[PDB]
Amino acid sequence: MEAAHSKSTEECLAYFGVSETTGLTPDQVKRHLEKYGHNELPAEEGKSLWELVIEQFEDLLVRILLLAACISFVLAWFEEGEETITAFVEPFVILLILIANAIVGVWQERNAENAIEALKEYEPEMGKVYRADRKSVQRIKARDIVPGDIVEVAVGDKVPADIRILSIKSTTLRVDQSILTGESVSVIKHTEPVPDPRAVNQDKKNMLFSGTNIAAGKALGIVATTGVSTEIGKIRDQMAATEQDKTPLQQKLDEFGEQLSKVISLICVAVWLINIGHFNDPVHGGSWIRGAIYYFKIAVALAVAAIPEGLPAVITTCLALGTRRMAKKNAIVRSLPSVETLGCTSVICSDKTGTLTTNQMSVCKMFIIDKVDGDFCSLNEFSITGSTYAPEGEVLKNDKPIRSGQFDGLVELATICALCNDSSLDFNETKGVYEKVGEATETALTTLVEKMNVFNTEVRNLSKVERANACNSVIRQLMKKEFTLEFSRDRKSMSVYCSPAKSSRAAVGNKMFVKGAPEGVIDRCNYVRVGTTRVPMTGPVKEKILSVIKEWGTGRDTLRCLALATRDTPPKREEMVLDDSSRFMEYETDLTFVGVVGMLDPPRKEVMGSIQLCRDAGIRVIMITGDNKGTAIAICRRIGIFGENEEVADRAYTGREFDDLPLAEQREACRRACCFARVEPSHKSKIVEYLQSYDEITAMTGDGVNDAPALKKAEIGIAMGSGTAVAKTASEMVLADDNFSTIVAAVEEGRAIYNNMKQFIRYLISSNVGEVVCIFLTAALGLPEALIPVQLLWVNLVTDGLPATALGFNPPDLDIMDRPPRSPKEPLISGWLFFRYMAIGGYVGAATVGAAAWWFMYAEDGPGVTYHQLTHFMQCTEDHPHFEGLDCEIFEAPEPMTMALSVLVTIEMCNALNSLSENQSLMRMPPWVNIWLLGSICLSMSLHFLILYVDPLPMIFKLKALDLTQWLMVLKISLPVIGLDEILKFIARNYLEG
Ligand SMILES: C/C=C(/C)C(=O)O[C@H]1C(C)=C2[C@H]([C@@H]1OC(=O)CCCCCCC)[C@@](C)(OC(C)=O)C[C@H](OC(=O)CCC)[C@@]1(O)[C@H]2OC(=O)[C@@]1(C)O
Ligand SMILES: Nc1ncnc2c1ncn2[C@@H]1O[C@H](COP(=O)(O)OP(=O)(O)O)[C@@H](O)[C@H]1O
Ligand SMILES: [Mg+2]
Ligand SMILES: [Mg+2]
Ligand code: NA
Repeated sequence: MEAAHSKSTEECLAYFGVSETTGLTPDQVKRHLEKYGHNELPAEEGKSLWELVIEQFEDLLVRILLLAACISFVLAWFEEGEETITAFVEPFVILLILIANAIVGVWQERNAENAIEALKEYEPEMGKVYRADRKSVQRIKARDIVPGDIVEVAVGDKVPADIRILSIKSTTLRVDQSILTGESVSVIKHTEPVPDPRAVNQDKKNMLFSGTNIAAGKALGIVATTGVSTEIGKIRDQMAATEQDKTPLQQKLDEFGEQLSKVISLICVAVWLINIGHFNDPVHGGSWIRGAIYYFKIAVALAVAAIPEGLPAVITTCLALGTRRMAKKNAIVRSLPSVETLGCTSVICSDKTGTLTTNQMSVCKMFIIDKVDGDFCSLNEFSITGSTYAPEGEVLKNDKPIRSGQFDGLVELATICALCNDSSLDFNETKGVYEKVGEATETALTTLVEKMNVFNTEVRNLSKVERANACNSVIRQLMKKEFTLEFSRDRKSMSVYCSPAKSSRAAVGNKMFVKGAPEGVIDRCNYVRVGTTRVPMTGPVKEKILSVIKEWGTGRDTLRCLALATRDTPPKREEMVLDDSSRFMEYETDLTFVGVVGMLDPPRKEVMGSIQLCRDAGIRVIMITGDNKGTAIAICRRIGIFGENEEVADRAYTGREFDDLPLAEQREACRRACCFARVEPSHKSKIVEYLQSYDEITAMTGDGVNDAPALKKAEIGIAMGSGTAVAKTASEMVLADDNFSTIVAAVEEGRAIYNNMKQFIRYLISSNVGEVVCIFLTAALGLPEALIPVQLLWVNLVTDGLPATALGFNPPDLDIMDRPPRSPKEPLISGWLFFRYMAIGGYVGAATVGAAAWWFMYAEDGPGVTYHQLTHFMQCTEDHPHFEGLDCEIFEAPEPMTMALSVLVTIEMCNALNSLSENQSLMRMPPWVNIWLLGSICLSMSLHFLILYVDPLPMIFKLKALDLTQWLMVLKISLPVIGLDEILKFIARNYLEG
């Protein structure tokens, strides 16, 4: 049944053809249970083992290495019996890495808390219904409830389904709907219809929602919807956002593999075209059946050369290091690839209650009468400090401490607040903090009484647990509450009838203490207290009282105001019909006005500053709350989102106002407006979606289950440490200390981490460019293998792996947080940097091939044809007497390759220092800036010589020690790489853009 809230009780009963006195018959239940299903939220799954594994091998790059490793495995078996003992090294090293980087990928995904599981914790196991079977209520399984049955809820129950209220048995029904609105203030329900078909949850005061709980009262209703069709069901469906979207950096890495997989094949085509005269001459060695082993050889070397095999490892290591750094700042990260994204954040959406605020009602202002003289009426106003339920804070007057006890009026004020109260304070020794017991707006009064300590009761020695209600207990020892005239909607006030508990206060006699909506209470007052005296209520006194109350309730204050009063001469206990609330207004007449208290859910201390720091970094902050527009806007001004007098006509909307706008306007409002109130959970995700529609990196901060959808939809969901489990499980980060400042620190961390990643990524990929150039030269020029896949993997995994990791340790800039968010589509390298790295690559591709060709010609260890006939080295065994005159196994010597590898390694160790800064010379920024980089290079060279000396290695790597003359050659062709890059920088740092 849709729109049950807009229908009358009769119509809802008629809709299901059920009687409120009997309920559904077993046949109806069976029927409805077949049509509507069971009243439960469906669990989730899909993490199929034979699926999450296939995903690890879904990347275009990992597939190329998968194929390559296989092709390399076939060439290992179909290998000569020369030394096929260590030929499968390469095929296994690759397969090892793949299954390694793949098994880890399943680890981060298998280990994931389900937000749905946490949400289902709000679904009660049992429910109470009235069926045709019995006349007495039946306590059955909540999941067995169905649309149409008559349900009963009472204090403490967790609402079992979305229900249309039929009849309230208590004076009022109090409901805590915080899971849908984020507010803990209990809402007063009624049974009248709510006309508006587009009404929001907070407007549906005649409905009870599944997952919510009853704070007080008892009522009967009819189930309208169950399962996924409920409000918490909408939250659940939204949480089912399985479609995983990749971050900007991840997107940049995917396009890289795209073009890479193209260039690879493109080069493979070039090679198959450069060798035109291959099968043109009578060749018998190159079998058409078995001869393509030449291409399946280079095809492998090419892939291994282009793919930065070690990149995915250095990224995770860098992110892991960053994650620990943030945890140090009380920022627990649940998603590693989030650290980077947070730094790209341009818009931070934020919940208010419990996130921006403490979610702890606090009385911050109060007043009593000061003087009365005809038309003149002055007041004694005080402010109160503290933003929590803890009895910590002072009462000030003119920003100066005072003793509440000194003012008689305050003594009565406190007495009313202590007695006309149904809540209390409790110290949670486990969590080490004071918590409320009962309603928030009532506990604020309790807490208030503890701060005022009107009787100057000694509380220093007392402990936490004892301090919690020390002053309130003092007043209860003086005046006893005999009974309560519970609050009722028709009167909007409540009172307690009390009498002295000691003959020492006999003069007070019977008194009724009243509190409530100001207007009604004040109208029922005929007197006003002035100290311990009392004078009549006059027009001037009344207007003075109301005028101040009006200011407190709608300006920079916008406080929730309560008027406090006491009937000095109440009726006889026997003249009061206590079971008929409709009589209570009359008993609360002829009152004496005592004072007013003003309270609010206060912003956290570090929020205002945090907002400003965000703004400096070009980061906008938008409030999205389930609370009302008025207080939402007031808080925006308090924390700086809006200026003190800024016009907010079109910069603030309620959920209903927002939906009223056309889809087009809705989209733009999200860019201009900074405040959305009276919102439903779907509104928050909707606005986040709109922001993202403009390709903005948006974050969401929240604490309630009503923030879940939005926390999920956002690129970075940030949850409060003291928030709900649902919010935490749906977020990428958790602020363990609920300190908003941590968000700014996390953003900075994210920008600093990215700048370094942007470096070692360029360093690594730059290296792969040279490696591919080499393979291309030593293939087109028909020269002998200068480098083999086994050699390349070691370079891209260890040799450069360490230096890359060390680059992630570069010191961050100073103006990092003083600059605007970087565009998400910003390319890691293009323009001048493209050409700049286009050259460095060409160089490396020549320094390696040349270092190999050098040994085969001008070296003093194996001279060759100084006429480049080294190209036809292949035709040495076929026609030896041609132009040889030496062993043919010379074109496989370890000397030439070792020469090339030492050039590559040395060039990279030097190109690492070139990576310490983009456009800054190593002189303007010395290498010793990053002690880790230096220590990194040393660990690399040592591991390099390790492969040239430890006998069991040179064999598998096909390498061989070098002379002091050999090495000199390397340092002569590598070292100049620093000069080249140092020059390219100048070309831009002093011309292009510098
Ligand atoms: C790994 C090694 C190589 C040689 C490779 O093919 O990388 C190219 C490539 C795919 C791109 C290029 C490389 O292009 C060339 O070097 C041109 C062809 C020369 C080959 C001649 C044969 C000897 C990157 C690497 O390098 C240079 C030096 O220009 C820069 C950049 O990459 C990035 O922004 C990095 C993203 C992680 C990309 O143009 C990128 O394509 C894109 O879509 C981008 C936007 O990504
Ligand atoms: N326990 C209480 N005792 C005295 N007054 C109360 C109590 N609870 C609420 N009130 C008052 O009655 C008002 C509640 O009106 P109501 O129609 O239920 O909802 P709303 O807050 O949306 O106006 C409050 O603004 C408050 O001043
Ligand atoms: Mg109301
Ligand atoms: Mg909240
Ligand atoms: Na998210």
